[PDB]
Amino acid sequence: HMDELYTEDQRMIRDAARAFATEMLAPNAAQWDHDAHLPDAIVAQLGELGLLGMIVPQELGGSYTDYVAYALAMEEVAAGDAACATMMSVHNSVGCGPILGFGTPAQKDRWLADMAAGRVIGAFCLTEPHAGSEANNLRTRAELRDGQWVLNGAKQFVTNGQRAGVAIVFAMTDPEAGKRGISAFLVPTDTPGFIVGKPEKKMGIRASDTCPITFENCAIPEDNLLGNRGEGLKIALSNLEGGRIGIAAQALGIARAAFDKARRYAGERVQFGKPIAEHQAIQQKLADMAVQINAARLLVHHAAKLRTAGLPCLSEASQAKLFASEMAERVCSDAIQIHGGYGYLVDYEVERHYRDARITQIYEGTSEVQRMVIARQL
Amino acid sequence: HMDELYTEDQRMIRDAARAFATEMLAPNAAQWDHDAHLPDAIVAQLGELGLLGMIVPQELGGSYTDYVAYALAMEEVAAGDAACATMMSVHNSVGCGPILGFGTPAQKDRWLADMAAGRVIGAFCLTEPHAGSEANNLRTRAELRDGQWVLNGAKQFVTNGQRAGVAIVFAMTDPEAGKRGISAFLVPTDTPGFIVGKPEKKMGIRASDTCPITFENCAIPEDNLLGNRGEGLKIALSNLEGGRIGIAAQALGIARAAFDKARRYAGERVQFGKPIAEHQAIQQKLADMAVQINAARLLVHHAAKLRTAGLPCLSEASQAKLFASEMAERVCSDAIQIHGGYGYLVDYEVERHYRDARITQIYEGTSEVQRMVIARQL
Ligand SMILES: Cc1cc2c(cc1C)N(C[C@H](O)[C@H](O)[C@H](O)COP(=O)(O)OP(=O)(O)OC[C@H]1O[C@@H](n3cnc4c(N)ncnc43)[C@H](O)[C@@H]1O)c1[nH]c(=O)[nH]c(=O)c1N2
Ligand SMILES: Cc1cc2c(cc1C)N(C[C@H](O)[C@H](O)[C@H](O)COP(=O)(O)OP(=O)(O)OC[C@H]1O[C@@H](n3cnc4c(N)ncnc43)[C@H](O)[C@@H]1O)c1[nH]c(=O)[nH]c(=O)c1N2
Repeated sequence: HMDELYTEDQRMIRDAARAFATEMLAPNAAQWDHDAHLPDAIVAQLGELGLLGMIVPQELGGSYTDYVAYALAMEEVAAGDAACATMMSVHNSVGCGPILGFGTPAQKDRWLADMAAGRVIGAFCLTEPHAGSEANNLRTRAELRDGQWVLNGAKQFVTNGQRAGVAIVFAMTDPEAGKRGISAFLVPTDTPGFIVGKPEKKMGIRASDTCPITFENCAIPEDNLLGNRGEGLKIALSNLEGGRIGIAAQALGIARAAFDKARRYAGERVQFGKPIAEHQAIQQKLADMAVQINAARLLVHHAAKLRTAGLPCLSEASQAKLFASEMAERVCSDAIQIHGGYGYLVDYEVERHYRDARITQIYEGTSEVQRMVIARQL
Repeated sequence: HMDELYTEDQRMIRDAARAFATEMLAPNAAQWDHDAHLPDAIVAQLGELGLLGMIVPQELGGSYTDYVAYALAMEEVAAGDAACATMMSVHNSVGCGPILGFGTPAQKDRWLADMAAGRVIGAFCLTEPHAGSEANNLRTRAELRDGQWVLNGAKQFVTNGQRAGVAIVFAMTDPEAGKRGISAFLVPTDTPGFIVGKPEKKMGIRASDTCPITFENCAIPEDNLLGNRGEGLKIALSNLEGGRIGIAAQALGIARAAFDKARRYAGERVQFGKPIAEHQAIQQKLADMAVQINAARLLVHHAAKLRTAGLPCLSEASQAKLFASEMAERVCSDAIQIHGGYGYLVDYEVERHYRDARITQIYEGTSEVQRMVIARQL
């Protein structure tokens, strides 16, 4: 559709991601939604295929080419299964990213290759029960006691919380310094004191494990400090562009899957003597869905090209995320409507798309936060 | 809020419906959604309280006062549990209605009192796998053989399909007459040949049993013809005003429940140093939710007053249904957004409201059909 605008590598990566999604994700997404569980074997396949190392340079064991290819791979994965896309976005951007940005050679050597291959899935632990959008108002603490960082507190909504091998954890080390008193820590998820609760019950992306985690004298070595002491907030904000490009692409992929079901259904479902695709009201909906999907893709790819070249792109990534997420609810709602009563049945799957899409306006910065960011830079 | 505009009876009925919903529906709605099942004991309580006879005159065993009181009772029930509201709307309008409109004295004597008290729940069987919005294109047949109407065919999406004691069933009796060749039948649901399939798996109103029903030489007495032969289509269209007023009120009630959770959450959840109700963006959302809810209520009550006086009100009821259903998705989406990440969790219940609300744009005539009807009468 847009292909002559893509390099051969980008096309190749897009094609491999789609073949994997068509074969391994789309037929099983309904089952995983019902089970609220993603098989470990599927995660391992995303790993083997290089989809969990797309932000890490090849020389360090990853599969980075450019951010356009990542955005393309993410759209295809999301179109197959939204929960896999969540897993993938978080693991790439806020699992690998911070270690790549701020890890020492020893830390990178221990972690990057394994994470990039998906042998070790990463989690990012910043949000707390009382603190989401105001991400700097933290109450989990870390104090250096007996040559160890000892963490105490509680994190909320940890994506990959059960399956993660390592957690990037943000805790207050120097209370009197406020926003400049937070630090980042690498915490093996088998460390005594690292207590993972039951996955939350959610409306959608039900197979993406999302867990509360409690830290009860969670003791790690002194060298598991990530970055400099007090640098925690910078580090927590250092991968917003990749994070938003990824979720924007996830929104795009979910919307697209629902649109593809609706176009198909419309060309086959006859009502009042014609396929319903021929009724003006359906035509109109389909046209609007295509427009919004294409506009979202272009926004995402724009932000991705900027990021590839190391250019400023926070606003552009936040626009993509905002637009893609809000349109995906609309596209998915119309997809349901085009199916009539069948749209509301679990068997027709557009209802799952609608449920999964809705989370994209909330995480990776709420729509309200995206607006603040875009406006503040005008 | 609006109370001085209501009669004392209307207020009394509203108050009793709300007390019942607060006590018996709202605490259990989450459980019934999870079980995809409405207890028989709750249905029987809706019966005892008079909520299942609100369209039938008191002298015939019902509780009819006026349609405003029905609209008020429906909003309160829906605010407690959407699945109960579906059950109630369908039972009142297209269960009792057609027997009241078109039944003989013998048929009314056998059925009305029992249905009005909820001892016998009614189902309405018109839609077929190939025929929804084009409701006159029917293929289930009924042929008078050996002093019996013998029905053969298939109906789709029968609300109350498992729990119904009697079904109003629409079948082709005289093929050569087209739209004027359809007839209506009263079919005890224990009649051999009346084969109820498993409830459908749905995104929401999961506790409202919605079943495919197959008719395999389903044989009933000749006198179970409802109305005159060929009158079936008229009868199927004879309660559209009540049906739409009811679902409009259901949409209204669901939206209102979600709005009430969001206002409450907003006054208690602090973020960036203030209750979030004080942030302009939340204020704006809350204001818009109230406006849409109030406008929907006024549309519903307008249609209800007209119907009470026996005045033409198809357009007005279809406006109410269209507006209330489309706004309810928006109000429920904002309700989720106001809760942030908690909005997506099953425990906070606004996600169930959002799932339940979505069906109101589809059944009781899709939004597209509502628009046709309103436009054709300008
Ligand atoms: C499934 C899932 C997965 C994840 C996460 C959530 C969920 C649901 N998140 C947490 C997520 O980032 C978080 O939910 C959002 O930041 C929103 O914060 P709260 O949930 O605290 O709502 P919060 O209380 O921040 O917001 C409530 C509402 O108020 C609004 N609001 C708040 N402040 C405002 C202001 N100043 N002006 C206007 N409006 C304002 C918001 O827009 C929102 O609509 C996370 N976190 C993490 O650390 N690691 C992870 O892996 C994940 N993953
Ligand atoms: C939970 C539940 C419960 C019930 C029901 C459904 C569900 C999901 N209904 C069936 C319901 O009334 C039905 O789904 C709608 O009439 C829509 O019809 P279809 O599902 O066949 O879609 P249909 O094929 O009619 O429509 C598909 C889409 O095309 C659009 N469309 C169709 N014709 C068009 C035209 N000419 N111009 C523009 N757009 C057009 C529609 O707006 C819709 O968006 C029912 N029925 C019943 O008999 N008894 C019952 O108890 C219930 N209850």
